[PDB]
Amino acid sequence: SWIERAFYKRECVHIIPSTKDPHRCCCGRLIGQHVWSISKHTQLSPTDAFGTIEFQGGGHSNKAMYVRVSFDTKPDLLLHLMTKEWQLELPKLLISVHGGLQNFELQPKLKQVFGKGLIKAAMTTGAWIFTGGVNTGVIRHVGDALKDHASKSRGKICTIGIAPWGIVENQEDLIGRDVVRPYQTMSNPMSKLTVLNSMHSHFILADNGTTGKYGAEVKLRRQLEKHISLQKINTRIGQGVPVVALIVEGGPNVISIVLEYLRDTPPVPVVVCDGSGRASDILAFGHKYSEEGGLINESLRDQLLVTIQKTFTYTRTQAQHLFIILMECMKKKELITVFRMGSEGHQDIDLAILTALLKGANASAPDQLSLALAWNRVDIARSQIFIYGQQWPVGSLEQAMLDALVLDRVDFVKLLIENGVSMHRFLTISRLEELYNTRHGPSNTLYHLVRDVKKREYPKGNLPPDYRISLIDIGLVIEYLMGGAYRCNYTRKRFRTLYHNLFEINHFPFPFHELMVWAVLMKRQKMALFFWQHGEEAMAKALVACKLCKAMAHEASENDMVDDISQELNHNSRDFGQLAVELLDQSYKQDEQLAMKLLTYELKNWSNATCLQLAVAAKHRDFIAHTCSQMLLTDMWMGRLRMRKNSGLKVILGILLPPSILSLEFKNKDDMPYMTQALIPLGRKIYEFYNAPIVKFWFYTLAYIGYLMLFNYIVLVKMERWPSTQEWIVISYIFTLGIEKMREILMSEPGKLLQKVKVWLQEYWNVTDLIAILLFSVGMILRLQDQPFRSDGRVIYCVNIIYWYIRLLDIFGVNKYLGPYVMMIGKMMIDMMYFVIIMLVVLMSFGVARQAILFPNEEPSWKLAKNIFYMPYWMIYGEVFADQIDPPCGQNEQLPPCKTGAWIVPAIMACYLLVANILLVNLLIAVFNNTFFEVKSISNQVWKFQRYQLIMTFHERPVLPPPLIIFSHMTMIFQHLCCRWRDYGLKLFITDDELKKVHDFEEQCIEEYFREKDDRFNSSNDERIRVTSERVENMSMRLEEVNEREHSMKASLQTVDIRL
Amino acid sequence: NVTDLIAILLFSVGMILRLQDQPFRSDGRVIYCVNIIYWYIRLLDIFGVNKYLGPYVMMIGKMMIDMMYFVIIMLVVLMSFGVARQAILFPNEEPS
Amino acid sequence: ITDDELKKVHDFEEQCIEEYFREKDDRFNSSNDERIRVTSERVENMSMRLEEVNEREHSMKASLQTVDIRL
Ligand SMILES: CC(C)CCC[C@@H](C)[C@H]1CC[C@H]2[C@@H]3CC=C4C[C@@H](OC(=O)CCC(=O)O)CC[C@]4(C)[C@H]3CC[C@]12C
Ligand SMILES: CC(C)CCC[C@@H](C)[C@H]1CC[C@H]2[C@@H]3CC=C4C[C@@H](OC(=O)CCC(=O)O)CC[C@]4(C)[C@H]3CC[C@]12C
Ligand SMILES: CC(C)CCC[C@@H](C)[C@H]1CC[C@H]2[C@@H]3CC=C4C[C@@H](OC(=O)CCC(=O)O)CC[C@]4(C)[C@H]3CC[C@]12C
Ligand SMILES: CC(C)CCC[C@@H](C)[C@H]1CC[C@H]2[C@@H]3CC=C4C[C@@H](OC(=O)CCC(=O)O)CC[C@]4(C)[C@H]3CC[C@]12C
Ligand SMILES: CC(C)CCC[C@@H](C)[C@H]1CC[C@H]2[C@@H]3CC=C4C[C@@H](OC(=O)CCC(=O)O)CC[C@]4(C)[C@H]3CC[C@]12C
Ligand SMILES: CC(C)CCC[C@@H](C)[C@H]1CC[C@H]2[C@@H]3CC=C4C[C@@H](OC(=O)CCC(=O)O)CC[C@]4(C)[C@H]3CC[C@]12C
Ligand SMILES: CC(C)CCC[C@@H](C)[C@H]1CC[C@H]2[C@@H]3CC=C4C[C@@H](OC(=O)CCC(=O)O)CC[C@]4(C)[C@H]3CC[C@]12C
Ligand SMILES: CC(C)CCC[C@@H](C)[C@H]1CC[C@H]2[C@@H]3CC=C4C[C@@H](OC(=O)CCC(=O)O)CC[C@]4(C)[C@H]3CC[C@]12C
Ligand SMILES: CC(C)CCC[C@@H](C)[C@H]1CC[C@H]2[C@@H]3CC=C4C[C@@H](OC(=O)CCC(=O)O)CC[C@]4(C)[C@H]3CC[C@]12C
Repeated sequence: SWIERAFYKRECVHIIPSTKDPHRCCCGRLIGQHVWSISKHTQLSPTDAFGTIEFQGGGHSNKAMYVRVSFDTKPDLLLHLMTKEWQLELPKLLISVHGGLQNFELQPKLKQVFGKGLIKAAMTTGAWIFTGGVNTGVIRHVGDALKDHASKSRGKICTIGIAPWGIVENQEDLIGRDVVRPYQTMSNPMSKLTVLNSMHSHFILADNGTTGKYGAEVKLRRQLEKHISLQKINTRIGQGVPVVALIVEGGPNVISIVLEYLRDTPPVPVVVCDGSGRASDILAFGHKYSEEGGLINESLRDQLLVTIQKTFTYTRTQAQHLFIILMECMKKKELITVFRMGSEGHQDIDLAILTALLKGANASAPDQLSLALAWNRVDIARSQIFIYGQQWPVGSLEQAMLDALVLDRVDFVKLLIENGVSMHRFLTISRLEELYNTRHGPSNTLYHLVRDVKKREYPKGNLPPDYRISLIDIGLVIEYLMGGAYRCNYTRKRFRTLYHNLFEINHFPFPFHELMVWAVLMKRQKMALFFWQHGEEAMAKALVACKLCKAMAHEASENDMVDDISQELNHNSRDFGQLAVELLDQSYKQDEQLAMKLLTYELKNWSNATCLQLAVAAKHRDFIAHTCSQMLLTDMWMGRLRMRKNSGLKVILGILLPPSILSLEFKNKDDMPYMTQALIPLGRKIYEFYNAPIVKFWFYTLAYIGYLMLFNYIVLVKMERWPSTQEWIVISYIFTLGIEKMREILMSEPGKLLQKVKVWLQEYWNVTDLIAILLFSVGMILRLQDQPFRSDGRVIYCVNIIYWYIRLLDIFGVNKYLGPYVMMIGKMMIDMMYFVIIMLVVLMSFGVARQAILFPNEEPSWKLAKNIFYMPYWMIYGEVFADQIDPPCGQNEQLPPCKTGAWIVPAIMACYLLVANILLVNLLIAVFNNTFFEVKSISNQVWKFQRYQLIMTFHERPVLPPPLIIFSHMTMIFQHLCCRWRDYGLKLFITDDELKKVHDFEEQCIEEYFREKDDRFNSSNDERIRVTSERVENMSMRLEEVNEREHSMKASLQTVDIRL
Repeated sequence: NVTDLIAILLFSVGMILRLQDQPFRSDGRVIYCVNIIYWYIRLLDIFGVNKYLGPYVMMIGKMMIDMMYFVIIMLVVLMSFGVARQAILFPNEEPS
Repeated sequence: ITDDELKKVHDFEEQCIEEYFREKDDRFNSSNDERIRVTSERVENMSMRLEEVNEREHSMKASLQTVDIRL
């Protein structure tokens, strides 16, 4: 409704002057067909012709919006229509295509080159194409180019055409108000009126009142182009949008339009094409034969006059006037870029167009760089802005670096860095908070994270819209997303002190770390992959990025956001994990010991952590299952012991015989010092042996086996009123194990006790241990009383011995073959459960039927439910109860009489036994068999992942086994009281030179991986085939041109031989 | 649906036999036991809704044909051994 | 649905149809077999055209030799 109330229209209410034809008025319409003010006396009214046009026919179906406007309307209102009602963003480039209104045909290769150029130019910059609207001549060529574009590309080219309203065929067909109107692409050759072009996007059909006459649109199009060019571009460096003027063929008027474009403030560059003919060819012949602009000698002046008089069929004075207008154009010869087919005329439309825009702007190179940044054309920037000898202002390159960063232009970062711009000198604290607070580029979820951590920190709520996200808030986001005891460098007291005292000290020592974190947080994947290559600590950066992407994917799924976001962040997490795995593979291929040093050393920039800890916290199964991590974990397992030959027996012999300890080959003092917080050799050997995790595990295993044997003795032998010595040892083991599990609860990661309890009950073995310890205390309390509670305590003791015998599988989980077997059993338990369900259905059907037939007169008693399940369950395991299948009855051998329907019981027994024993057992065999391989590979990888958890658990465990652990517990309470009265991991703590060689080894591995990946991509079959096919294409077109030039040279040689 | 119709007709026959006196009441009880076999089997319709139990049930239905062919070959071998054992160990038998 | 929702549903269907069709065309044109066939055929036309170019080059060399002999 706004279009009718804002735009106006004019209709022909005149005195009907006949002039030549009595029906034809001044407006050209029929004399009875009626219903500027000079001789038309036109009246103004709201519009009645606007909406959408459905182009019926002409191949592809395409919808184009349209509106009928007055020719005298102000262009700001029209612009506002395009920006608001048609939802068109402000273009980064305006193209004005002018040419002859008569239809013409060009060369096929010229038409193909011009069409491909116009399509690519309007695609890559997102331009607006301004045509004549109707389907005549150059606009017909533009429509054919857009037809080829619709036939082979994803683009929607905004190709707004402006035509007069009076000349378009079927004017009554386009009458409506926000109504879709079908249109016919057929044009009657008898009618002088022409149809609109089918492949246009918008129409600004302008009515001056007259019909069948031009000139109603040129002024309006010119003021709209000017008004667009006064609008500032989004770079906000101080320039408007650039305007180019493409000229194909043309008539006598297009020289005047070229003059009007050149003699304008600001000037507009003009690109012409050669080979079409008419005004373009005379412009080209003027441009090549021009010398110093307007300095044209007499002979080519007369040649230009005779070509104007011959091609344009003009008189002598008309040709002289056109030559005067030509010279007035040629005064500004620098603005005209002439494209020539073949030769060295840029071999392309678009290089000519874009460099014409570049030197028509004629500004400083920062303005040119901001233009190329807005157009997303790194190729033209590299080829012409960054040419040799280009002067650059101080500080402009860093401003363009910032602008390329905030707009997500990765290749522009690459070009600016290659040019020389360095992150160390560019990155400041202020620039990075500006980067975190940008609004350009793709969408992101970071405002939700900062809102959640602000709600959690100060329980406010929703942030203000004009909120500047500080780096402290970003640090809190890293703390929450990483989880655990991670402490980001922003939240430390040093950076908060620097932030309070300031809002090379403000420069970042590792700027690529901050750029990596910024890129992953604001969901810019290509930027993060670019920043991963550059800088040190690549594997740490990859694992941190993997954890960040996984945890933001989880948080986005938790806040009920778009699921496509969560899928993309999971894909980014899997990509960063795959990078980390390939880096580990490269480091393992180069040097094993440097790879372990890379995996183990403390990362001061990542909360004092370890690459192994970061991989475990990211739950990266493939990282720990890699051979290098497995051998590092094996080295961590043996502690300070070389050994590594017939393991198990030597450490058992050392535990049982203490003088066997000193006959062992111990490791060096500084061979691989994995530490948590950074007679004498005999004592050092004793202390180094007894703190090894393998030694602690075997001591724990021997104590558990001895306790299990004592429990077996106290349940098999009878017990007296008071417990024996063996039962006291078993009770002591249970109590000290419970105290040890309580100490594991208290020495955990969270602060609030319910969170520690929840994170400790997240393991199934811990909750079953707690249930067993409570069951033992209940049974012991019942046993210490008199009868009949002592037998109940004995029964609870038997249930507990079932549990501890099952818990031997925890000890069995350490072996390389038994552990995967155990979790494989755990995987097959689900298929067992489904089998148990179907067995349950069939079993109770047979049980209910058998019991209800064979026992008709029964009272309500719970023995019926027992008889339901009793014999049919044992029928599965080879006991069919053959004496009770069909006993002889109703005869004398006096037997009791036959129950009615007792013969049914063997028949349904036969059906039940067949179904159960032959169907469901064999089906469960099939389910166990066909899911074995996936389950087996998964259990192997999961066991190799949980080796780390086992090693850390046994390293953090006390030296003494549980039955003697009360002495070590008293040692820690005494030490804790002494520390009160007066960092969980195994890092290496290298020096600075070792850090230097580790970093250089990491850079060598990064370059090796990257351009080995490039070598594999370049030597693959698909890439070779594609490359060969494309070079065959260029070869065939060039050889066709060579054949044409060879024919021309043969004709010239024949003429020269005929002459001489 | 056809098994449901057969079961409902069987229940009405058994209930009609049960509402009389002896010996038809025991026959109605026997028909009730055959029907409880059927409804216990028809729990698999409710089980067909779960994402894992449903495919399991129709998978069982697919393997029933291979069971039938096994039952045929077992039937041939089983009656060969049964006829041979009974006809050797019991030479003097009346038609029964 | 209403009529406007029918309109956006129909336009979404047309977008999906064009996406499927000329993505299928892109997959057909970037496949290895089609590339190999295209390269072989353009090598055929290239070889016959280069044989014609060699014949015309021999004729042009003979004409240039005759013109040099004349002058
Ligand atoms: C390190 C692992 C692999 C083995 C450690 C366990 C054994 C050294 C323990 C566990 C069970 C113990 C037995 C449990 C019960 C008894 C009965 C006990 O006899 C009595 O209690 C009645 C007579 C008396 O009081 O001496 C004599 C010791 C003995 C054989 C114990 C001997 C030592 C055993 C074999
Ligand atoms: C640390 C635990 C988990 C296993 C370690 C094994 C041994 C240190 C234990 C297990 C069985 C124990 C034996 C179990 C029973 C007895 C009988 C016991 O006889 C008496 O006490 C008789 C006199 C009395 O009735 O008081 C003397 C200790 C002895 C040999 C124990 C000595 C220590 C043994 C060998
Ligand atoms: C004396 C009678 C009552 C026999 C006892 C039978 C059950 C109480 C036991 C026998 C085998 C046990 C299972 C053997 C192996 C495993 C894998 C293990 O689980 C894991 O290692 C976790 C990983 C995973 O589940 O895959 C411990 C649970 C489970 C299912 C056990 C659960 C308890 C089970 C079913
Ligand atoms: C479908 C399959 C995989 C599982 C279904 C079978 C079980 C649920 C059944 C089969 C045997 C049943 C047991 C058979 C006998 C008894 C003894 C009964 O105790 C008595 O009768 C008291 C002592 C007596 O009177 O002799 C209590 C139920 C119980 C444990 C039954 C509990 C249910 C059991 C374990
Ligand atoms: C108490 C005694 C007599 C045991 C009863 C034995 C049979 C009457 C039952 C036991 C298992 C049943 C089968 C379990 C599973 C299926 C699949 C289900 O069929 C479908 O879901 C249709 C699709 C398909 O057939 O694959 C119902 C029929 C069938 C063959 C059942 C037919 C009846 C069976 C053979
Ligand atoms: C789909 C499947 C899982 C259904 C399984 C149903 C049966 C196994 C249950 C359901 C109702 C139960 C009955 C509910 C009530 C009683 C009465 C009860 O009587 C007494 O305890 C005596 C009363 C007294 O003297 O206090 C004996 C068990 C019994 C027959 C139960 C036996 C087992 C039944 C038949
Ligand atoms: C669902 C699957 C995965 C697990 C199987 C669960 C049930 C089939 C079991 C678990 C608990 C069992 C019940 C536990 C205790 C009893 C009491 C028991 O009573 C007696 O034996 C009374 C003594 C007598 O008179 O003999 C009869 C069986 C019954 C109902 C059991 C029937 C079978 C039940 C329901
Ligand atoms: C090849 C396999 C898969 C199937 C072949 C086996 C069945 C067809 C057989 C095996 C057991 C047979 C049953 C064994 C015993 C009897 C009891 C019989 O009734 C009596 O003898 C009346 C009571 C009495 O005299 O004790 C009726 C036949 C029947 C149901 C038989 C019917 C045929 C059955 C089910
Ligand atoms: C290829 C396979 C499937 C062939 C299987 C053949 C046998 C299982 C059948 C076929 C003929 C049957 C016999 C046909 C006739 C009789 C007489 C019949 O006698 C009576 O009923 C008594 C007569 C009266 O007093 O009324 C007892 C069963 C019997 C032996 C049948 C027993 C079972 C037989 C041997």
